[PDB]
Amino acid sequence: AVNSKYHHSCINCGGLNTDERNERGLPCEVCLPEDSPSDIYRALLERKTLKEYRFYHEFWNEYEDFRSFFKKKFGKDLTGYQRLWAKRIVQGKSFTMVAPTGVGKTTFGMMTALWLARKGKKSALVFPTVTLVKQTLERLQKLADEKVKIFGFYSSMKKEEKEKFEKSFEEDDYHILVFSTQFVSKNREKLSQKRFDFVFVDDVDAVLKASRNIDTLLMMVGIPEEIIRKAFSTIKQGKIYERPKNLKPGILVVSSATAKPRGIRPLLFRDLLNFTVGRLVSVARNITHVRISSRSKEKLVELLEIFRDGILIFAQTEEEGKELYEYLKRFKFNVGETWSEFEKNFEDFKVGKINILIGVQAYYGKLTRGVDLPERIKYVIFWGTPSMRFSLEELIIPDVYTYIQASGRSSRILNGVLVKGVSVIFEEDEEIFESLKTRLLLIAEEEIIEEAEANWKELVHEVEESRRRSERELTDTSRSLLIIVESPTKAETLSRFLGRASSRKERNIIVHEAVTGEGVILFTATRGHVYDLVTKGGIHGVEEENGKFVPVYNSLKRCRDCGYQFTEDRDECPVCSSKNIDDKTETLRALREISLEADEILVATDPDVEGEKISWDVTQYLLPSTRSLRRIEMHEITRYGFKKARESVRFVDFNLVKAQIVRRVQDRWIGFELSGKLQKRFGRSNLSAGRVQSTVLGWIVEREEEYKKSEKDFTLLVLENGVNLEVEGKIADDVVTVVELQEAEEEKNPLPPYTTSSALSEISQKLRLGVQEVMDILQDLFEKGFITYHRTDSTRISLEGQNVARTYLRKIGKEDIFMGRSWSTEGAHEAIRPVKPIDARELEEMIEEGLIADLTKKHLRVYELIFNRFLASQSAAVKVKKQIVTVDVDGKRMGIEQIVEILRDGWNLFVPLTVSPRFEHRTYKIKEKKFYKKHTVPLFTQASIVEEMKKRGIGRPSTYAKIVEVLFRRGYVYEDKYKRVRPTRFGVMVYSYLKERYEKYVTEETTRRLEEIMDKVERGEEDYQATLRLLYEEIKSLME
Ligand SMILES: [Cl-]
Ligand SMILES: [Zn+2]
Ligand SMILES: [Zn+2]
Ligand SMILES: [Zn+2]
Repeated sequence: AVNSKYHHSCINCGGLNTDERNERGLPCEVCLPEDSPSDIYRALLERKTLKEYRFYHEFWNEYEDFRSFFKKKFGKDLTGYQRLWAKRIVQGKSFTMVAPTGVGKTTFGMMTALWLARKGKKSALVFPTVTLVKQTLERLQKLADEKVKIFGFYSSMKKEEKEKFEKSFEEDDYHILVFSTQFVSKNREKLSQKRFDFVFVDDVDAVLKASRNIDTLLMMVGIPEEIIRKAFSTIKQGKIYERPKNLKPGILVVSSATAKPRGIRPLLFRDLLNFTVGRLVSVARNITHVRISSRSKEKLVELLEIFRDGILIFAQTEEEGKELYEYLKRFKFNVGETWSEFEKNFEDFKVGKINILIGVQAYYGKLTRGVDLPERIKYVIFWGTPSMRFSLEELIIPDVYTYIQASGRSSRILNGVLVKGVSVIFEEDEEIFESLKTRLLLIAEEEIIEEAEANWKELVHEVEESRRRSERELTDTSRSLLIIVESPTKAETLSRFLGRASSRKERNIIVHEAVTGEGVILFTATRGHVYDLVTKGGIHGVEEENGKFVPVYNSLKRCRDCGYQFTEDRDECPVCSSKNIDDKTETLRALREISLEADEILVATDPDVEGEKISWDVTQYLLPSTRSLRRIEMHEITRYGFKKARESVRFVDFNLVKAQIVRRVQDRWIGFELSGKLQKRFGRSNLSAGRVQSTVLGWIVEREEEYKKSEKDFTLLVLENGVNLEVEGKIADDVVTVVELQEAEEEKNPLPPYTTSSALSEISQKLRLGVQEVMDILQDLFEKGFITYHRTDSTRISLEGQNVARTYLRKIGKEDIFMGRSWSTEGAHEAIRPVKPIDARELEEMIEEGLIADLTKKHLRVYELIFNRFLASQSAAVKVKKQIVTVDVDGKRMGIEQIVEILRDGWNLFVPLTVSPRFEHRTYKIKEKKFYKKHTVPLFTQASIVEEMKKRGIGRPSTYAKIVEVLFRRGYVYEDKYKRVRPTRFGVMVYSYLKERYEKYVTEETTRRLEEIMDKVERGEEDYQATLRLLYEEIKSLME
């Protein structure tokens, strides 16, 4: 622990508790002074301080009682899915059962109703078919005790049985009612006035047919009509409804959704019960993609003699399908078609009378999408790449989405085992194949291998082994995993490759649920930081106890209207008085309640110092609720990044946390003290936000004097059939004589890949953009899974990055110029590089075509520079011929070096290498003399300041862009026509006051030394408390 305090972290009183006790899982000193109690609940009870821990105590008791009852009557323990479902039942929550198909769904809801019946609560079970009503009734009465009241309603009942159901209904003398969806459709008003405690529906599509059916269920769980009218008016208006907290609804559970609720009516569940009817887009796929370079039927015949059984063939058009169906019928293949007798032929394929089925590639074709039997469909073959027609031209592009659907029919989660499938493409067109490969890489991150690198025997052995493992009864391994990030955009990228099935609205945040082979995966976004230092108390929010400093933190509040952020516990914004506050206290409370339901929790913030501090704040808060907390750092937001991050799962690195604390303290103490001294002088407030800001302003102010001092003389000479020459001073002669000419060969190496500083400088200069916007574009590209982590100080490139470079060069047929370079061996992160072998031109094509739609042209250009920078670093050295020409101008000898030829290509393909006209050993005439003055020391630009900051050891990748932009926001600097930064009159006299009284606390030497100290703290090489002592004495000198 880092010995800090948080203002709402106590799990029992909701008040202030220290860092250490939360880590140990204990309440604050006020609630329970004992460090090591036998039981926290009993100790709180004895001291008569038991306020909120009673809820968790009853929650675990209720869940354990539920699970105990399940094992007693079912005989088995709760699976991972049913473990999460049970933890929500005892909490009174309503949800959608997000899981693969199986008998575990109906059995759980049947067991849940029995458990509620044992508590005296009444339940209702709805089934699509009257047959399912009878079977579940049979399962109930076999297991239910004789005391339990179970009644049913279907069409073929006894006359006495129908009357005994109704009579038990009107007298309210029942515990479980088991009727079909037809009963709900025909008895809306009869159920509309009764309030049940649990409703289980097996088919959601029977209810989606009528909006009245949705309202009937909401009436059944105890929602007033006055609430429905306001909610329906809000959603039809396009907004989100807020519930009355005093409402006590029932429990609604949905089993499986075919996910076709086009109407707005299902969205009423999201606003009225905080759960989403799931559009189960399952991304759990394991498919090998192989391309065969021709459409030779002989190879197809040979391939089918290997695959033998369970084969689908997709033709582009019906005529091609008819030809293939006839061709394989003349040959002795058991084949069937789908375009005429779809129903009969597919059933023959299911049972085994047909080995091969032929269809047509439609985006939502019945064979392409409307079939689901992976246990039989093992191999999918495409007789041509599926394609679409894009815009009004005849331009033909691959239909990647149709390919993903058709190939996906061979792989899904079946009986808890994710089966393996094979997709084979017969494509003669190389360019169409290349277009599909990158499209599949962007969406599915799945490669396509060539024919010569595929072992058919091993692949089919893998296919049959996986299915034979799925068909036998499996031992459950499912776990419920929680993923916590801080950025909403990162969560959206996660939902694209994990697959958003359902979504829950938990107080201030939204939690999405997805199906994976390991079980259920939950993920949510924090929307920024959770804690920050309090403004008042002690030394500007830092207390002192036992000679050590304790930082005090409180939850962040962000006003949604004006955006002002503050830490004080206030109902309204202190600047604009609005009450539309993004309150992180509710975010923390939501995470604590989620931590109860999940088996495992992983914090996945950014992999830097700022992200690590956020991770510890969340983990220490969530520790009193669950002990299953760990940390993962993702360097790319992709499937590969998530897998690699989980493989390096670890605990919280406290050295990173302490580095953040000392960095924030330095800005707080130095800034507040300088702001106060500047407050009295120049009137305004918050004029200084750290030591680094003052130092950089000093560079800009003093640059004006030395820029003017450095004015030397130059003369522009344009020579006939030659380049322009800049010579010093006034040149009188009109003839330039070449006296020496040497021509040489060299191998020019490329520039290293981008770091945060180098990317900020080069991109800002070339795109005429400020360094703050470039940083934001870098952040978006990383958060959307296009580049590696953008806050980096290293040029290190891993073998995987080199592997990406080789893959692209192999694609473009220029594999020969590949040259793997690891660059630096030092560095926490890699350099800024693309994560997939896609260049900006292909990205722009898929943006113009709409495969992706949230990248602006500024994002494209920034990505283009990064991609070219990285591949230049991975390309072979360029061979060039140059010349060293010595010329005499006015008796002055001047040597010029210029590249004249490019003998061998290399990284010059990605970064252009300028050549110059060849020089001869003769005299040259001057056409024009452009006389002008240029200063030896040029002024500052935004790119140059960042470049100057790193070379001087000032600033960090997390601060470079921030430091520059703060000067503009304070009005200390401006930009002229040529985008040079220039100090304002206010900025000069602000720096003038500091440089004349407080140079010791502002000077560059102090800034660099403190930065190196804090970097040593980050590595754990210097003491955390000692560093704070040094900061205290420095500010205490000027405090008076
Ligand atoms: Cl065969
Ligand atoms: Zn307490
Ligand atoms: Zn053969
Ligand atoms: Zn406000």
